[PDB]
Amino acid sequence: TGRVAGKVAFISGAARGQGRSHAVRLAQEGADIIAIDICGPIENLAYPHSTPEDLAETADLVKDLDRRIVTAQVDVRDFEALKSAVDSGVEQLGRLDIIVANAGVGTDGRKLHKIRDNVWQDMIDINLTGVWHTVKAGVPHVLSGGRGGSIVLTSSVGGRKAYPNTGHYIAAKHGVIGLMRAFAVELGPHMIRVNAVLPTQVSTTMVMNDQTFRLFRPDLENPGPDDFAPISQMMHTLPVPWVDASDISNAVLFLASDESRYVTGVSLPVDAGSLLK
Amino acid sequence: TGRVAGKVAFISGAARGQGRSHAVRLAQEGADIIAIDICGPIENLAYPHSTPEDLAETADLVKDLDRRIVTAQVDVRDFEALKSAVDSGVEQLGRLDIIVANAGVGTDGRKLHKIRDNVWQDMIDINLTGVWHTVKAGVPHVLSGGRGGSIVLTSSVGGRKAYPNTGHYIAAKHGVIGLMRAFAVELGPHMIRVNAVLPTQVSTTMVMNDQTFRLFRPDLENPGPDDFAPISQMMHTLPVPWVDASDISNAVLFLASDESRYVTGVSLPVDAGSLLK
Amino acid sequence: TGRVAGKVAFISGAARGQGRSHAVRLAQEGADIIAIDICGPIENLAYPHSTPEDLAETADLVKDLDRRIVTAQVDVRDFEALKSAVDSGVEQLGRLDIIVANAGVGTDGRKLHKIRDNVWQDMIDINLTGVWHTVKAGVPHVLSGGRGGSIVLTSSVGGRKAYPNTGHYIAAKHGVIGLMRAFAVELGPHMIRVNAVLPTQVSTTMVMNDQTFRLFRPDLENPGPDDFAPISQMMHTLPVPWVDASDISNAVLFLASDESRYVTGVSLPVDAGSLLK
Amino acid sequence: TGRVAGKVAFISGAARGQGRSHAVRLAQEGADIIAIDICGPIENLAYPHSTPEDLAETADLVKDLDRRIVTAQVDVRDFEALKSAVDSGVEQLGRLDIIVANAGVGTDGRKLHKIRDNVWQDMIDINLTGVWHTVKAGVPHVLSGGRGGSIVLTSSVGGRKAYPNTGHYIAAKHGVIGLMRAFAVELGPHMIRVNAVLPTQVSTTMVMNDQTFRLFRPDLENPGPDDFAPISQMMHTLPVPWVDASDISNAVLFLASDESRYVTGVSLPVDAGSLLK
Ligand SMILES: NC(=O)c1ccc[n+]([C@@H]2O[C@H](COP(=O)([O-])OP(=O)(O)OC[C@H]3O[C@@H](n4cnc5c(N)ncnc54)[C@H](O)[C@@H]3O)[C@@H](O)[C@H]2O)c1
Ligand SMILES: NC(=O)c1ccc[n+]([C@@H]2O[C@H](COP(=O)([O-])OP(=O)(O)OC[C@H]3O[C@@H](n4cnc5c(N)ncnc54)[C@H](O)[C@@H]3O)[C@@H](O)[C@H]2O)c1
Ligand SMILES: NC(=O)c1ccc[n+]([C@@H]2O[C@H](COP(=O)([O-])OP(=O)(O)OC[C@H]3O[C@@H](n4cnc5c(N)ncnc54)[C@H](O)[C@@H]3O)[C@@H](O)[C@H]2O)c1
Ligand SMILES: NC(=O)c1ccc[n+]([C@@H]2O[C@H](COP(=O)([O-])OP(=O)(O)OC[C@H]3O[C@@H](n4cnc5c(N)ncnc54)[C@H](O)[C@@H]3O)[C@@H](O)[C@H]2O)c1
Repeated sequence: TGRVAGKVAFISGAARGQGRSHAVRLAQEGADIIAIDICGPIENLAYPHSTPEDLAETADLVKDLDRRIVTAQVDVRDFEALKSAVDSGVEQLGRLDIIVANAGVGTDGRKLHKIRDNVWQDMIDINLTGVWHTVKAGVPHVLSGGRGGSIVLTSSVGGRKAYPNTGHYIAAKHGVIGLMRAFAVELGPHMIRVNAVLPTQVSTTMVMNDQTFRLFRPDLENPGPDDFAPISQMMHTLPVPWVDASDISNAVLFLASDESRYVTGVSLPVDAGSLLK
Repeated sequence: TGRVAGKVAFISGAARGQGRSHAVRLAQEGADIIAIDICGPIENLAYPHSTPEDLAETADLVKDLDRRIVTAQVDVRDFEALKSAVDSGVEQLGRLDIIVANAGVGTDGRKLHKIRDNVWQDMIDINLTGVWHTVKAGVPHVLSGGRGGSIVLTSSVGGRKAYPNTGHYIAAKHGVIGLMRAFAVELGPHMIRVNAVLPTQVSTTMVMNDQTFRLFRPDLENPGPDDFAPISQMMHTLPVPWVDASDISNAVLFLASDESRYVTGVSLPVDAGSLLK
Repeated sequence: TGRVAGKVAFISGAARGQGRSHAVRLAQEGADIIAIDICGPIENLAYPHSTPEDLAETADLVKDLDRRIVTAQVDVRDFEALKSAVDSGVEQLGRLDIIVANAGVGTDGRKLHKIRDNVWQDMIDINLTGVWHTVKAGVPHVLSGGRGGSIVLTSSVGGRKAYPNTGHYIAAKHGVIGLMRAFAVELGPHMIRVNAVLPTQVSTTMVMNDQTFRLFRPDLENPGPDDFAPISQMMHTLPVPWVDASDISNAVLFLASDESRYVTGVSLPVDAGSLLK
Repeated sequence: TGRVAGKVAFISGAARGQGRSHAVRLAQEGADIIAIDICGPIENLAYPHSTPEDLAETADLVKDLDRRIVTAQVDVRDFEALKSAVDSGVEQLGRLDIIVANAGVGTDGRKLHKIRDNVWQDMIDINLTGVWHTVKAGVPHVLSGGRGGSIVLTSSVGGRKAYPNTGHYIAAKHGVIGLMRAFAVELGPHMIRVNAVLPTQVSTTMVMNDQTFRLFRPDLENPGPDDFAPISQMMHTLPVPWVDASDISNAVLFLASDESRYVTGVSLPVDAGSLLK
């Protein structure tokens, strides 16, 4: 009945936001879940970090749908710990079909020639190398199951075009597109699809925070979401200021399900027409 | 509980193949249908043409789903007849929400500097100008309904890259991407999404014919589908020789439904990884 | 000594503007020229048309460089007359190495679903089919010379993205990109390169006219180039309001010369960063 | 009368190969040179590393052209040493106008989920982070000169599509496209252009080595260049097996000179039609 009935999905960054939304949506449609998140502070994070209670709440939501979920608190930069958590989760759930490499950060925001080395490096470590780590940890289990699979990497509008003062994020998200194409070419012969979703602004903590509001409305002292919306909406072709996590989850579900069985190598924007500008 | 419950979809080329599949798939998900097709011969067509009986069979399939359907025999090259058919269908069904500009041909197959003027022109007339005519005829009804909507143009892998001896088709299908982007920019402010699907080989009459087998297997005497499949599969990253009409319809359904409410301006390949080459 | 010494170049639209500039620039660098232009009125042209005296002035400029030039007044929509003029010019100059498909128009400017059929059709005939006609007329002579060659098609920023109210031009210029890729794939095995140049606004008659000024500054009564410049400059990443014909000619020269001997299939924007938006 | 008369160009990886060719080609056209190279071994390098004598030979070639050159042995991974070298070169030559971020490696060659963590990281360090370091070190001098300038990043065909067993290289080279676009957007307002060149196989040490021949011809015992060439040529639309360093330098010269004064944000393939496939 469900669009991914009988499948198992591994989701990074599942404590909250889009990753929690992917976990719930795929569980609604029949999938059991391996959910990991760092659940702690991140250097120079421009907004509140996630907590262990966040990930436990994702787990309760999935359990409420009478689906199984394995959670682990792990940093995608630690490959050996990430591999260990994935291995244990697949040992419990019995298979791995879907990988959603969703964990990521937004930090800092300077001119690209002024970004500091460690701020550049943390961005590359999480948003590019951490994506590679995530796919690398899960893919041996998709291969050994021998049933094909579907892998979704979260890039960004910033993986195809640049906005000022985000250049380390831009470079990482472009590199995610290259990871999607490389994995797609290499895993295609095993009927494993690899695609990317490219969101515009999404109404998560990564956007709905004081730092982001102030960068978009420097004219203001205490800018709020109402003041940020008109600027953000000017980036879009549809008259909306941002999309929701459920919009990204619906794209991930399409890509994860048999309804896209022959779709691979695709950059799918969920961007309200940002990339038409 | 259908994914396009309460909607009306206008579909060109609906007598058979992908267009028939789109009408049946959207009807399964709750939409009433306006279905048009030339139902008649086309100059230099490399395979059997459609019949009035084909479109009557599409109507029977949609009515078996307890949905309403208006059909019409009309050539997308004849804008006034097309507009009159769409106006009458909308008067009968009460609204228009979805347009799928699917009608098209494959003809001929020569070096681009050797294609005859009228063969080039018929291809541009049907596969590029006919698509514009189709959207132009439908969009006043979507606009006047005031509920937004979703428009899907059928391009091709050949809308993004070229294969030898199909250059008039390549040119037209690239133009269709242009139409998608222009319509998306102009109609976005009215919450009307415009996207394109880009199929690889699909198991329809346009591909499954003797002229195609020979354009792919000159070495053979009377090549059939089994001799064509290895060649067609070499164009793909996934090990399949072609996709099915239902694969295109699943992509069209995604783009037509509220699950893609903020997806616009997108070229969505359904191509088994062709564009990764 | 010259960067295209000993070569012959066929240039459409050479009466004025970019095409005249290509003729002079290639002649400066050693090439003899076949120059054609309609040299007369065009339906619904939004600015002054070219004259026979324009083309004679291009000829004098080329002759002043002690280069040979053949001119003909011919419409690129008339393939038989265009082929006849090209055949005669190659019979005189002895070879054909370079083709620049530069002739084009800007007309009208309505919402895409309101553009009239004949206005759409004239746009397609000149800017898409006329480009095909141009390449088709010249390419048998490049092939028969057996020395390779280089073919440049003038597309536009509008061949990769859409601006409102130009959708027939957008569709045609996208189709030019498809022509470039199709010809590139088919002619590559004969060492014939095929590329496109994609200009932003260029300071020619096609942009520097009252209609264009008024469309960009509706707030004004008599808007001039000084009022148009700030709006046009907002489309660019570099702080300039437009590029010059010589900027396009320098790109065409690079592509025409042995310095790009292995460059083929490329869309080269000369766009002040428009496509970064 | 040189095409970059009076300019200063800073070039990374200038000891040999394309970087040496860029220094010599820009010097031929009138530029003074700041040339840096590690001139030393690199972990897991699949071919001979460069030497201090290589870079001294680049200096001799540039001085034979009666141009000035400052050389330095520095690793692009070490930003402070890199910045110190560039600061000293600019103090000696008086200005900086052109930056060519050319230094890079090819290493290893495994399935992407089997590449070891440190092999991945060295590739990201050199081919992505090293490029950022190179532009970051040079651009304050271009900015403070107040004359605009031109920056060229060396990506690859692998910056736009993937080949099997090179996924860490693919990811890094895609990131380099991101860097080009971000730098172009941020530096455009200062009339500083930023573009990328995308080579196919080039006849340098990075390709002409025994490990590459075997990664292309497993069937052979000791494959040489003649057994590699047919395979490499099948990746191309033009019938050549590779391009030469001089072909890349001609593209770099175009992008560095005033003949491309309004070209920015462009990915310029020099690829014999690879990206047409
Ligand atoms: N939010 C946007 O506007 C936007 C736009 C483009 C792309 N994205 C991408 O969407 C994805 C999800 O972000 P979101 O909007 O859900 O934000 P979020 O901050 O609400 O969620 C991201 C989650 O990733 C986790 N995470 C971050 N670094 C991690 C690490 N090193 N190891 C493990 N877990 C880690 C975080 O703790 C957090 O729970 C990210 O890749 C982000 O770059 C977001
Ligand atoms: N079949 C493929 O491999 C392939 C690949 C890429 C794109 N496509 C595109 O998919 C779309 C559907 O084709 P299909 O595979 O269903 O083939 P098909 O020939 O079975 O269906 C196309 C339908 O379009 C109708 N049609 C053609 N010209 C018409 C006109 N002038 N006016 C009205 N109706 C007209 C035909 O009568 C036919 O019923 C077309 O745009 C085609 O170019 C197909
Ligand atoms: N000017 C711009 O801002 C801009 C932007 C993008 C693309 N372009 C393209 O640049 C090319 C040259 O335009 P321009 O800026 O030199 O303008 P222009 O009007 O000064 O020159 C174009 C020339 O093409 C000739 N021509 C037009 N239709 C013809 C036909 N049917 N047969 C023969 N000759 C014909 C015209 O008579 C004219 O002499 C065109 O393809 C145009 O679309 C221009
Ligand atoms: N050769 C090809 O086929 C090919 C294809 C695509 C891209 N490229 C790119 O072209 C560029 C030049 O490579 P090439 O073909 O001249 O090869 P090469 O190995 O002859 O030259 C590259 C030079 O970069 C220098 N270098 C490497 N790492 C460095 C570091 N950390 N710090 C300083 N210098 C360093 C090397 O010492 C060497 O002198 C590279 O970016 C490469 O990735 C080459």
